[PDB]
Amino acid sequence: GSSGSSGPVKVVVGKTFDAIVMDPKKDVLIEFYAPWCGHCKQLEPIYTSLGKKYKGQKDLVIAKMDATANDITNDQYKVEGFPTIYFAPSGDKKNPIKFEGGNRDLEHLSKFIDEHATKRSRTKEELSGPSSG
Repeated sequence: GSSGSSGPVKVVVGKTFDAIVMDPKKDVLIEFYAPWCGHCKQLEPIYTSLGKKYKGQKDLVIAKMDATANDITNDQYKVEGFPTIYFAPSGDKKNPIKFEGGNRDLEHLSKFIDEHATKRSRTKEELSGPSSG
């Protein structure tokens, strides 16, 4: 349990990344934002609600980190363009899930979490997409 001082979205660092973002106790959604990017600005608010709202979920904590400052020791997590969201499922983290839909909003983002979520609601994963990556 961690309260939000200046926002609902939990902030993680390199020293608390492999501990939080890589917490096998619960699925943590890490979103690499850039303090020098515009897209992140329009998403700033979009993500805020996405967290404060998902705060009432099961073993789920929508956090974020500044890949620009913190170096992602991992290798599976790559930040080519911001914003960049990654869902780390408690257990199968080794395989990160980048939000790939087209429209980054509070309506689409939620549709990506509920699916890749900890199987909370009645929903399956039937996608005939690529494997590698």
